[PDB]
Amino acid sequence: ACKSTQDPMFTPKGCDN
Repeated sequence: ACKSTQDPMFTPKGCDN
């Protein structure tokens, strides 16, 4: 259960893609 916040410093693959 990861937080959905897709930004340039965040990594989507492994958290929320």
